[PDB]
Amino acid sequence: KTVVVTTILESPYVMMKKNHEMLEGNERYEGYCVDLAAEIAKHCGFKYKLTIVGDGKYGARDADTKIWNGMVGELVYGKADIAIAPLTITLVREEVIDFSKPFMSLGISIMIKKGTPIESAEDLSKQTEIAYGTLDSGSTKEFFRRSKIAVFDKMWTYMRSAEPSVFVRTTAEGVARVRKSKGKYAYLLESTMNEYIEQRKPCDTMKVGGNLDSKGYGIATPKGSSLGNAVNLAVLKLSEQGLLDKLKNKWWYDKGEC
Amino acid sequence: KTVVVTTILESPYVMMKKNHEMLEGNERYEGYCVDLAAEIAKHCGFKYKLTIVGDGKYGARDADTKIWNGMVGELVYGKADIAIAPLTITLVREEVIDFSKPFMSLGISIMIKKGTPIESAEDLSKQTEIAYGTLDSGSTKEFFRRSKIAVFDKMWTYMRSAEPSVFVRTTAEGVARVRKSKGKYAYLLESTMNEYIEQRKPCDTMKVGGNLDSKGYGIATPKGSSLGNAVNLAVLKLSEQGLLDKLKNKWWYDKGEC
Ligand SMILES: NS(=O)(=O)c1cc2c(cc1Cl)NCNS2(=O)=O
Ligand SMILES: NS(=O)(=O)c1cc2c(cc1Cl)NCNS2(=O)=O
Ligand SMILES: N[C@@H](CCC(=O)O)C(=O)O
Ligand SMILES: N[C@@H](CCC(=O)O)C(=O)O
Ligand SMILES: [Zn+2]
Ligand SMILES: [Zn+2]
Repeated sequence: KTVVVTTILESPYVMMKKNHEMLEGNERYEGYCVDLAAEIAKHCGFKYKLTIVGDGKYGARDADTKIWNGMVGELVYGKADIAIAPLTITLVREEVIDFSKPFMSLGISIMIKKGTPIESAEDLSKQTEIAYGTLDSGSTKEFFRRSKIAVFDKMWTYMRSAEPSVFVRTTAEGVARVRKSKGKYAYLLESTMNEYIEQRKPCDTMKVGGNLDSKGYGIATPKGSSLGNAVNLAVLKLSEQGLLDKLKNKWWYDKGEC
Repeated sequence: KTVVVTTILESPYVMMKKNHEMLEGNERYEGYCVDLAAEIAKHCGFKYKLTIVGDGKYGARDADTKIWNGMVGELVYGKADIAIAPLTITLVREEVIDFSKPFMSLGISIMIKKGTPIESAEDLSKQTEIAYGTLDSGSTKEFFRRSKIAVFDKMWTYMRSAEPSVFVRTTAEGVARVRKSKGKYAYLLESTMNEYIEQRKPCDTMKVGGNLDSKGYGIATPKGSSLGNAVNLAVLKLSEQGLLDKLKNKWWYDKGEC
C-alpha cells in the first residue's frame, strides 16, 4: 500500500518546484524534507505519496471543541500515515502521536530587521516601542502560553493582550511583517527558519541572541503504528551516515545569497 | 520494587561527593545525572538505587563473541532496569535497548593542549606528528569505525593501526594524556565533556574547531520495558519546564574556574 505522507509548505523543507502545473505526483515538490522523504522511504522500502496539509497549520488542539487541526490532526483522525515536516516534538503531541528521534535540532530564536535596538529576549520584555509575536498554531506560541520563567511569562502576557494581533498565520507572513515594519516588529520563530531567511535576499533580516530553549523536529506517525519502528531506525542510520547534515548544507548554505 | 539505575563515573554527570567514604546509598554521588535521575524518579513515582557499572564502560559489542559490555550490557543482560548517564543514542544500541528522546545535545569535538597547531579534524588528518585517539568501547570510537566520510575514514585508518595504542579506557585517562604529552596527543571526545574540562583548573586544554557531527544523550531502558514510556514523557516534561537547561547551567557554568 502506498503510504500517505502529510507535510506543510515551508521553505526550504517543502516548496513548489518552479514548474508544476507540470510534472505531477511527488515530482511537484522539492526541498529538505522532500529529499528526506525519499531516502526514508528507500530504507524502509515503501512507496509513498506526498500530500500538502489542508488548513496549512502544524497542529494545535482547539481548546473549545478539543479537535486537532493541522498535520498532527491529519495523523490523529486517520487522514495520513506519516508526517515528514518541520514538526516539533512536544509533550502534548507525544501524547496523541508517536515521534521518531529528532532528525534536526533547533530552538526558539528572535528575528529582527538589521539595525534594531534589540539584543535578547530580556530586552524585548523591558519595552513597548517594539512589538513582537509568534506564528499561530505552533510550538512557539504554546511555549510561551505555558512557560513558568520570569521573562517568558511577561513576554506572553504582552502578546496575548496586544492589539492589533502580534500573531501571524504563516512564517512568510511573519517575515514580511518584520521587513515592512521598519524595525518595529520582532518575530519569535524557530532557529532553523531564522538562519534560512538570514541567507536570502534582500538580506535585511538577522538572528540575534542565543536560543530561548532547545528541542527538535521528529518524524511523526499515528500512535501505535508499525511504521514508527522502521522509520525511527531509518532516521538514526541516516544521521550517523552524515546525510541529515549534508542536506542541511544543500538547502541552507550552498544556496546562500548573503 | 526498587529500580536499579546503572550509571558511570564521568564529570560532571556522576561524581563521588567529597565525602566518598562517609555517606551511604545514593547520597555518595552528586552531579548533573544524579539530579536528573532524581526528578525522573519523582515524576514517575518510583524509588531507585544508583549503582556504578562494573567494567566502567559505556557499551560496545565484542565482535568475537557478540556479547555486550558496560551499561548497554547491564540492560541487555538483566543486571539493571535503567541507565541514567551520558549514554549516546546510536543505531546499533537502539537495536538492543530502548532510548528516551534526547535530554541533552552534543557532537564530537577535539581537545588539545593550548598552543597546539591544530584547527580542525582535517588538520589532524593531514599530519602524523600529533597523535589523536578516543575512548574505547564508546560512541565515538564506533563513529569512526563506521564513517564513510573521506576525512574520518583516514583518521580511523591511522587510529586503528597506531602504536602505542591511541585509545584510552576512561575519559579521565584521555585528558591526562593530552596534558602530559606537551601537545603531541589530541583527544577526540564529546563536546559536552570538552566544554566542562575547558573550564577547570589547570585550564591548559582547549576545545578546537566545530563539532564533527550531531547527536544526543538518551535515558536507556531494556527493550520493551514498562518504564520506557513513563520515563520518556518525564524527559519531555522536564525539558519544557526548563529544568534541563537550569540543571546544565548549574554543573557546567556556575562551576567555572577560568
Ligand atoms: N544534537 S540533537 O539533540 O539536535 C540530535 C539528536 C539525534 C539526532 C539528530 C540530532 Cl541533530 N538523530 C540520531 N539520534 S538522536 O539522538 O535522536
Ligand atoms: N536540540 S536537541 O536535539 O539537542 C533536543 C531535543 C529534545 C529535547 C532537548 C534537546 Cl536540547 N527535549 C524535548 N524533546 S527532544 O526532541 O527529545
Ligand atoms: N514548527 C512548529 C510551529 C512553528 C513555530 O511555532 O515556530 C511546530 O512544529 O509546531
Ligand atoms: N557518550 C559516549 C562515551 C564517550 C565518548 O564516546 O566520547 C557513549 O555513549 O558511548
Ligand atoms: Zn505555483
Ligand atoms: Zn519537577
